Amino acid sequence: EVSRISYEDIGGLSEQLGKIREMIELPLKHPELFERLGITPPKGVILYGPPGTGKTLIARAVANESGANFLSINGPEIMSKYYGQSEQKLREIFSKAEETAPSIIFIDEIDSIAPKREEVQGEVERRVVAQLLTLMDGMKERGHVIVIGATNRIDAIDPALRRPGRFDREIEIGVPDRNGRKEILMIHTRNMPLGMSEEEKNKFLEEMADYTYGFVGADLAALVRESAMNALRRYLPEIDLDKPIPTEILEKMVVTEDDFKNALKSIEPSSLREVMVEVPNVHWDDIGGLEDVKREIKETVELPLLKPDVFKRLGIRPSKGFLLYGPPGVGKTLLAKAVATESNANFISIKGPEVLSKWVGESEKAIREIFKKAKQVAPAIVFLDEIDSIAPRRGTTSDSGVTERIVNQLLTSLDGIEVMNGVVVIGATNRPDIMDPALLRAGRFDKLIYIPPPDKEARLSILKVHTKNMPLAPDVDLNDIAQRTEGYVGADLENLCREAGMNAYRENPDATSVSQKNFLDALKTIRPSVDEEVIKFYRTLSET
Amino acid sequence: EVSRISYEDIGGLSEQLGKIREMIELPLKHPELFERLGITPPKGVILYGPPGTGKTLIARAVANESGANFLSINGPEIMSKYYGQSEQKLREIFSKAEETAPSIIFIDEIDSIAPKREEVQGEVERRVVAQLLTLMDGMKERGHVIVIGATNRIDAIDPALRRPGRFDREIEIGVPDRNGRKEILMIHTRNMPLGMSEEEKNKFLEEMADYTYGFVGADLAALVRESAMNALRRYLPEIDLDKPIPTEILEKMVVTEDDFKNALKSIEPSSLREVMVEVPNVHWDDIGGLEDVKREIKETVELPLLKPDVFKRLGIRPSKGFLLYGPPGVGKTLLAKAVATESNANFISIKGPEVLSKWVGESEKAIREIFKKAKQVAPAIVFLDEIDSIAPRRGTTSDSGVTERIVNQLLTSLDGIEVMNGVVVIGATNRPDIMDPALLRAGRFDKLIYIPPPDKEARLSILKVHTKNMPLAPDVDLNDIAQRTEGYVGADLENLCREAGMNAYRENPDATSVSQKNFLDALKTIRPSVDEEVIKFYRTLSET
Repeated sequence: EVSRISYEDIGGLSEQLGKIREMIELPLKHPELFERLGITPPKGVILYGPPGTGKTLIARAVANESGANFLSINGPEIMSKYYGQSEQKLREIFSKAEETAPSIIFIDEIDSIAPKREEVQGEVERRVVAQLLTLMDGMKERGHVIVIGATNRIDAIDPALRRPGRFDREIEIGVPDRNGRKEILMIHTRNMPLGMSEEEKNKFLEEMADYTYGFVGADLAALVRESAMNALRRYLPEIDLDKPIPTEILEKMVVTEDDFKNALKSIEPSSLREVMVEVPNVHWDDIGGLEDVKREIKETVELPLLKPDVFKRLGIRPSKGFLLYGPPGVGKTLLAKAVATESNANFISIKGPEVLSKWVGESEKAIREIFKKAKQVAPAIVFLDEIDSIAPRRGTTSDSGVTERIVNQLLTSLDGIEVMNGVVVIGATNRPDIMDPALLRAGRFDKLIYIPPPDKEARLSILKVHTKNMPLAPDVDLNDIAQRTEGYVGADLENLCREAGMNAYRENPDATSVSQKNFLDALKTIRPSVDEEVIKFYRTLSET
Repeated sequence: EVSRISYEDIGGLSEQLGKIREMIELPLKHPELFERLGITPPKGVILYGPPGTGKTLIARAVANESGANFLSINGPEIMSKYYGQSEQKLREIFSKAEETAPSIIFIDEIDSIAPKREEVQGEVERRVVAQLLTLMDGMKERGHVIVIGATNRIDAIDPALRRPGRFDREIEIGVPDRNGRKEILMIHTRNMPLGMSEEEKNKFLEEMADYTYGFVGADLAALVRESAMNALRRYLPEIDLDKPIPTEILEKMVVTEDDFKNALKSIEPSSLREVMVEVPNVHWDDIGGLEDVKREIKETVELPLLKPDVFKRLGIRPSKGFLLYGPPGVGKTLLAKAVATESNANFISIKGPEVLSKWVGESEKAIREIFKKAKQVAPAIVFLDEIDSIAPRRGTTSDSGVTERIVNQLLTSLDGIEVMNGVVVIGATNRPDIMDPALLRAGRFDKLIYIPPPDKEARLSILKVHTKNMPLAPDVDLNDIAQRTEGYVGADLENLCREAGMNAYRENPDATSVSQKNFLDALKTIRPSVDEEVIKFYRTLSET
């Protein structure tokens, strides 16, 4: 809280923090305990987790949390020195550690001073690696010094340094759990205007946090900053009346729950990566047709996420996803985009061709990175559009690395799912048959959504929706156009209303609202697209 | 160490330790014998294997055991210093050896003091290596100065430092023997009671330790540390109360046998590649269906492991491995994951794509290292999922290095086994045919598991297991539905029970137990997955 950084500061990590406490902090305080009963404590702990998640700050509170002498060193300067003086640098601090013991030897990004064992060829690199190894090895137990370190990759460190000896104790620090978030946000709130005493705010922060899967701890804190920024916009005209600072408003600044609400959206939720790109707005209500599909597609995604509780009351595992398949021109993507807009937990979309061309050696490491990123960011919806494009038949008898690399990896990686993870797969394909049936095997998809072509009646609703923006006239009547064409697909009726305009603009140079005739002419301009031949294909392939 | 490290301190390595003793220690003590009739003794030893595990401890026990003056220097600081004086550092120590001989001149991490043969471009690097070569050559016999040092690179050194007459004796120390484990843990019992001692407990701990196949020396010691930690949790509610520790319970804490057992689960598995794999959770009972497969698969993995003695009575070598193949959607992976959960031996699971982009310098060496580590950590069960994906036929040459790299390495690595390497191959593939037939040869597998699709009778058992969690109504007749459909796979029947719920929640938001009807509607929501055309394909393909 008030402290520079201390136990009372740290929070939300209580399980994980509970590791730290229970591991290094306890002996360090009363040696009497371990002195009486057996074994030596740990000599160090490595903190694994979502990169730099305020990594340092966790260990930064072991600076007032133990009273062991402070002893930060940071990776870059350790290896800098004029050749072979870098090694003696390390040792010099290490000796000063033994001198000042008990001591919090704090070095982070320890990967930097701990590359791979032998998978790096560098002289100096191997010099310091060996040294650090040895700095562990010469050992005096009298080194009642702890060595804390953090890294971006668990195994980045020399596999030797992983041993149950050299950095025996190892700590992974997880992603902020939902219930955990509250604690996190709670500390970050005790520095700015809430709403009042507001038990209601505590509850607001609760449901706020539940409104999303959350963001990283740092990001959560950035949310609070957003609120600040946002509220500062609200006060921007009032405050910006004068160059000197007004003191009248300086406590008559009040930030309230709606600010936060406006920040919750339009703060980048991106836990990580450039992965996730903007999607145009449209809500499930704003998409028309296929009420049945909607009722189920919604209930599959929404139910676990919006109401976990009743789903546990069932006790059945949540569905892992579904495929959308139908004749092209049903604007598969639009259905998809809708689910993503409304979704209370963020959606991740990585378009298929991009991954299949993705250069990272042209490796399947890319497909796997999708899932990797997803797994970390879960609860989440991964979207694969044209899953066919990323996966044909693995029943292909002639295999390239097209198939070997990605298509098979896709399989294994989908199978790769951490079962608890709230990943949901929204697949789409035009021709189901093209993919490998293993993707049409369960575990991947859980429903197979055939998209029937729109009937006249459904056309009526999509049609009404489509001309909703456009200015209609008393002359037009919609149920007429519904009855006019049934053979029209949705993609064409889109263009239909469009084309009506093209016609209409020709008729009257000054704009006028559309007439029956403006539709008629356009009816005869563009063609129907729902072919009974292709429908028969899908109708029969739904037998499969 | 502090309580004098002596031969008896070191333990478990006794077989190996007997080498050290008999090699360097013996002449050094009574040289008069060998002096009268006998060899020129050894003069240097390199300890190859998992690092620091005992490396140091070996030479640390020569420190207080023979009047050979221990003389630690560690590689990093020897070569760091102001140019051309770094080399003379070494020379000084060697000379100081000759004055004070016999002396245990100790430098470890022989790699840092001898990085490469000539491969490094480092001036000083090549300086110190050459010098060290010569420091071996200059030798006076009177300089009986043994040089112990260790490395994780068997060949970092110039071949000269290998060459007999230069570090002539070389001793590799590796994972202990089962009986050896006892010695290690036993020695650690002197530092901490399990309650007092109890020869009965000691014998229990003895077989307890054999209940785990192995750990490395360090890891074994970490196990005991874990116990400590674990037991300190046990006394944690009582301990917190105190600020001045009671003498009343100070070593009247009891580290119960169950504590050890519970540390035994959730202890580091393997010292290296501790990154290893994730975690499954299924228990053998929970594998439903395929009771027959279970009976054979279990006896293949379990037998060698559960009773070695009776298996030697057979005298047949352990089963080479087996492949699982059938129509997909038998959730191959779950069967596999299960066997691995219960098995005492390590599980290794390496998903195909991950490895397949691992071409560490266009180099398969990572797959080779998987097996390498596996070989070291043996007995273990390797699981290869989509073994096809990493092993297409060599009958396809529509590759660059893809096949060459991994498939042939796979081959040579399967061949790489030793009888004592209790690696066991649990294969899984959707389609055998994609695979290189060389892997489908004997030795590269032992059995070929065709998975017969779920029978009605087996559906019942998988079904009971599946609805076990679910609220079950008296309305349902489970044997009815089992007998109702069969073309429906198990993976789908999972979703069947799921969808039943979806139906049920829709009907009543208040969650009542599932009904026959809830299955019926859902029965027709899902469709079969098993297609007899492909089953016949695989059934017949069991011929090839």
